[PDB]
Amino acid sequence: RSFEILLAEDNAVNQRLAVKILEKYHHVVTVVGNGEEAVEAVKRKKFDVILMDVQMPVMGGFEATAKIREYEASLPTPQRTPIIALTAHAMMGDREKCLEAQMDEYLSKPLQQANLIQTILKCA
Ligand SMILES: [Mg+2]
Repeated sequence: RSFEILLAEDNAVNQRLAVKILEKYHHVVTVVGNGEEAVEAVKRKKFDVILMDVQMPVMGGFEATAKIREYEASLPTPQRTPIIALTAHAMMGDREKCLEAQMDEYLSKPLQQANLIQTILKCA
């Protein structure tokens, strides 16, 4: 049921929307505002699923994902946390690109509740 979610999203407005949805379904959300902070969070705590904005200041979702996969591999007991890409843009082989970038699923913004919750359940 209840999941620990890392949300990386640079836009404050979008952070609040996503948190409202996720908390409505009893999830526990850690919110960060860039890719560097997401990498730092993954080193400190195990999450059930990561929601990762593609375009972010300081460090984007593709770069952060690469670092996360490398770190989680380097562990004595390796782990792999699923990552869902969040993108405003959509529909032209984006999902494959995301999957090539080592992400698991994609969601277009603005986030749709049904899709968000079902994709988390698919992943976690
Ligand atoms: Mg962004």
